[PDB]
Amino acid sequence: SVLLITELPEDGCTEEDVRKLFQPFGKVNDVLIVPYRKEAYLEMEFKEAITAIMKYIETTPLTIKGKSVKICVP
Repeated sequence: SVLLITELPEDGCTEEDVRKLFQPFGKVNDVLIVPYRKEAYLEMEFKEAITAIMKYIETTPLTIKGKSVKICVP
């Protein structure tokens, strides 16, 4: 349901940023951003987009502003 991405760009993280990157995978409702730790929390609508994100990362890392970020599960 909920994903965590860490190691965000030191300058260039918005709630809209994270949405744009992950929208092609599913319906994103709530996105929560805390810049103090350079991380954010996306709340995915269905559990199937989660397996879709994860199976994609085993070959190509997701990149925002050119920096690849690290995705973490509960």
